[PDB]
Amino acid sequence: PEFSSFVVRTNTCGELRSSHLGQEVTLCGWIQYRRQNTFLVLRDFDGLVQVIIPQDESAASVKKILCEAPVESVVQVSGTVISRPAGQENPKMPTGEIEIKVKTAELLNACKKLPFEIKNFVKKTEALRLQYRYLDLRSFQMQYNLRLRSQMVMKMREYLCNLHGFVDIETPTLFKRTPGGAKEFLVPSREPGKFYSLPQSPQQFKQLLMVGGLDRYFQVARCYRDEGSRPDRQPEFTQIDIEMSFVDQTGIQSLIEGLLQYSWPNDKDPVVVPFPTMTFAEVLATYGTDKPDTRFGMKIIDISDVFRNTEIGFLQDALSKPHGTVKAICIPEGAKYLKRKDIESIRNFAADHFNQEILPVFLNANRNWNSPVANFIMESQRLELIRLMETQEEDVVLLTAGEHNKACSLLGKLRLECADLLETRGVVLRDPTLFSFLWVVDFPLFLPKEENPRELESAHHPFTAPHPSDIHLLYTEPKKARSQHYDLVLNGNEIGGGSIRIHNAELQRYILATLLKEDVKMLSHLLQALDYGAPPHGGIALGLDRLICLVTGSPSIRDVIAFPKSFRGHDLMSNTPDSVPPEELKPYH
Amino acid sequence: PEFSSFVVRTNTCGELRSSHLGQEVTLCGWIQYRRQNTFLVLRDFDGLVQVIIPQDESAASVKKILCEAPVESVVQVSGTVISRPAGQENPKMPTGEIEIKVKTAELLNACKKLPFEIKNFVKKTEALRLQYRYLDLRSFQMQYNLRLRSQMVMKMREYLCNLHGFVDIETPTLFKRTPGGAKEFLVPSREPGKFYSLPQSPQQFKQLLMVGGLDRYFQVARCYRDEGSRPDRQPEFTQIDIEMSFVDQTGIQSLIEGLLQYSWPNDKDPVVVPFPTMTFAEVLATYGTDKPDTRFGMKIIDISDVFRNTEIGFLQDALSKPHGTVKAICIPEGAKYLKRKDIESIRNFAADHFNQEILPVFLNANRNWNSPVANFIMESQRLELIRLMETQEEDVVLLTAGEHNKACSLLGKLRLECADLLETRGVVLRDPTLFSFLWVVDFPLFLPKEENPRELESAHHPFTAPHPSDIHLLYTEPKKARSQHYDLVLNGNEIGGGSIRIHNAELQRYILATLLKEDVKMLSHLLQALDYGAPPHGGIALGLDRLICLVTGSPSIRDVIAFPKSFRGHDLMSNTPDSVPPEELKPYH
Repeated sequence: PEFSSFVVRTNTCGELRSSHLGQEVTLCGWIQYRRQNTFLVLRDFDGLVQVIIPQDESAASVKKILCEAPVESVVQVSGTVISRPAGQENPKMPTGEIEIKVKTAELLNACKKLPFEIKNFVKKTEALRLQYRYLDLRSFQMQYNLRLRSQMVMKMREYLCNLHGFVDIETPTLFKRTPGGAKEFLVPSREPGKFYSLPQSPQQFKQLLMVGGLDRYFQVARCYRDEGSRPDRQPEFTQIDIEMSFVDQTGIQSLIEGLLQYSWPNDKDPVVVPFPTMTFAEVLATYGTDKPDTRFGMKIIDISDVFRNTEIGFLQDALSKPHGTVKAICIPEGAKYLKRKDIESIRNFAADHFNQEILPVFLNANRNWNSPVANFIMESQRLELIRLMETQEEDVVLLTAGEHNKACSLLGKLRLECADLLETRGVVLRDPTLFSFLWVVDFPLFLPKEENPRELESAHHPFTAPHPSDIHLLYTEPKKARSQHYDLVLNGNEIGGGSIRIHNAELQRYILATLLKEDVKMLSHLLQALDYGAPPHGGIALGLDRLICLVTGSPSIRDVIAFPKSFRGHDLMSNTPDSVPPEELKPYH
Repeated sequence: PEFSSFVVRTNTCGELRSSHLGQEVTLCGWIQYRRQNTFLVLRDFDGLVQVIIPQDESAASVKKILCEAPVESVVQVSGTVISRPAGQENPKMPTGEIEIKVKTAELLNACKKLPFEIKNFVKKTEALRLQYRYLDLRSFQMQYNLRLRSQMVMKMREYLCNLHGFVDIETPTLFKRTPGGAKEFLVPSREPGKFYSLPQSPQQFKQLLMVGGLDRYFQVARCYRDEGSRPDRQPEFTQIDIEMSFVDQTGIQSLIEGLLQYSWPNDKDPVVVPFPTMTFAEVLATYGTDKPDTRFGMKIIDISDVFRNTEIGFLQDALSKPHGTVKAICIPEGAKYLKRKDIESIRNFAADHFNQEILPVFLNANRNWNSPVANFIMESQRLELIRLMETQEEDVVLLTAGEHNKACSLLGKLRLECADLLETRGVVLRDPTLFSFLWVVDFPLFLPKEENPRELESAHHPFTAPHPSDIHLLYTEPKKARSQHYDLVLNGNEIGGGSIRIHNAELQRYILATLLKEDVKMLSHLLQALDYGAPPHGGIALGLDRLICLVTGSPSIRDVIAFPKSFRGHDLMSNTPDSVPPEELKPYH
């Protein structure tokens, strides 16, 4: 990396070290702060270095402007690199062993009082940080974020296009509306009555581009969302769209693995070898949501087998319904971390979420000092629950009973409860420092609402290859047939998702037929391409702003975006979306 | 490049060579054509290879489907690589020394009669090629084009982000309208009365991002244009937007040079070391347009000095007006290449373009057999015009007289006439196989119309650093002051352009003041960033579709685009822009 080059400058401010002692250099940057007549600190985007204000008869004309420069202004300074006298060194900053002795200077631009503290990476005000964003970008935070994004994305670009031979293909933005997932933004055309609509994602051209050769396609595409429901999320975001020809699920499953591994920032942590997978059934059961945390490690396990006996009233009626069961989660070290008080909050959480009894069994630590109903369970099944739940010296097992799904959802939310609990007043088991990736496969193909069941709906995408599994459960009993759709989850977030799009229009035809007709208006152009010898093809979308936010550890995805828009568009920096004089509506309608 | 990998396949169809003899391989692809029971040819995106239909008792079930596959369908075929028997070899194709012997097969997808010839890279019907585009993409032409684009662009991405340390920064698309250059597309927002507008180019954020640190910015941005007149080339196109901090003109002048050199496709021709530059004055004078061909070399030169004497009536009145002059161009070898007939077309071209007498002087070859008026000029000034025009054995000089600008424009278009003439019925002096680049600097800062001169206008961009040159010609006599704006021209095209945007709002203020006021509504947010200590900064835009078209030698820029739109939007493949039921206008207005 040449860095500062093709410019009048040498050696960006922060790169100077002892190696540069004695070297003549002319560097330019911003004025951070100074102490009276003695000091100056220049700051580039990179680091910052210390410039000593020359005090002399010959250098007085230089000292003039160097001390006349306002708060943070742009100055070019030329001089020689010298080592800081004696123990003046500042190990806290990289340039700290050296200072720069001015020869000449000049004032590139001045500035007025700026309502921001650039030193501390500002302070948290969204309104102000955004209104002044061109200022805020100077902060080392925005700098680190945007530079990370650029870097990592470009390394992905390398992994795909250079390494594995994809092609960077730009699909058009302004296009026709395909109302499968959600409604789209409209864009009036000069020709009256007819107008384009921004795409939700380049999933339309996903099939076509695969039909047209191009064995490997990839794009970073700007996708747009008009959201009636949540004014919070961005009006536009960025996705890495990947599509491959002649590939199974396991293949692209490895593709994203190698992609994230190669692209991983190298600054913070490595990533891991192939990501553990799981089935929609298995995550929904053993976690309680399809997007679990997984670094947590608090597992839902089924102990019902030891409860066949023990006719205690609670578990009795639980084992009754043919769909009923009794499961549990084990919170580690919770035996003594949480006070005996805040477990009553866990019990109270029953009331919050779909009220159901949760039983705090202490089978080892604080034993007999707790567990009023569970004292019998402890004194009866202790060793067995030690084996099953796999507990430790100080541990506590939350024990619930009811329907499979109901109890799974319960313990699922409740382990999160144990997270946000055990982290305060103690150790935190979930740190934004480390990362856990999990594959979620075998999702349902169809789901019933919002019209009265069943007009169904497409699970995720209208065209999704069903896990072959006789394939016919489609016709026999839909919603009972699964798909090849997959989701990548990173630390409880959906980082990306996709499916194996289905070829051979024969299959497509009737799925669209049960779903609805006259949709053939829209999609006959696509199914046509299906009858033109479309190859088997599948791919995945990767939310970029999401992944980059997650990796930078930012509070919101607006910290990983150059000029984001808070709260239903409305960029706070410039007035927009704004009105406009009527004669500007004239060329359209 | 791993190429075919992460998939069930080995060895993409076209890569197989003698090196692969005996290697077991399973490859999948498209069926191009076959001869009866004997032959098959599979085609990947890459090359194509020859599959021999096995005829046997054990292989009959394979021969069944392999001969049952329709015209062009998708088949996977597994077998062993063998050499073609004896002299069956086909040196015309890369896989031609080998064929592939089937072991097993299967039919991935079939197809119906497709109204296209994929072998010959179709035939020219824009309507059909576009309507069926997902088909047309299979053609080796679209393949080469899109793959070239992806490749080269990605290498530019390397040169900037990897090599010289730029940052890839996505500026928002939906935004507020800044009606400097042209009107923009509008996009209705869920909140009634106020709506966004697509950007013409990320030139807005060009200043801000430079204010905010990020010493080097770059982006490939989708720029949307709406031109009511003249609407031929499509609404959206790709640009490479570059902006640097603390850089002169000469710097980025070298930047784009290194960029194009590093990025040059390597397939066709090298590029050249630093591009020859020229001044707007000099190109307009010695070429006749700011975008000359330069590989051509037919120069406009001023011979008026030898015409002070020689009171011949024609040149007489020409030397009369204080702004009048008599200039000429010399077409080489034209003396005998063109017939004595088609020079009457050059003379007739007077009538076509702003009718003015052009005089075909033959001063050497076919002498005295031509030049009715010019025979005197020849017999008088011959040696002198030999020196001046620098002619050769067989040469002919086109001689015109009139206003400086008028005659310059004339000979400017007329050398192109001599190009398209001398190339047919003879040698072609302009070959796409070679590229010529030229820098055009020192453009005017201001130009008078369309309101009555002078309400002026911004030459190119409102904020453009004037070539310092006392700077004050702004106030004294505007339109007489030049700028630092630059244009890159490649083979008579404007490949890219930009300027050094101006810092220090002091200067900006009055330029915007003379131009117009209440524009401060829009741009006070920008000039604010000018008073916040914006560094000196400058950059350039690079038309991507243009450059890629020019390098691939395509007829139109729609051959370098995945899914282009011909003739005022209207993608021919899908119906768009289209109308839409009234209740879909309801959420907006």
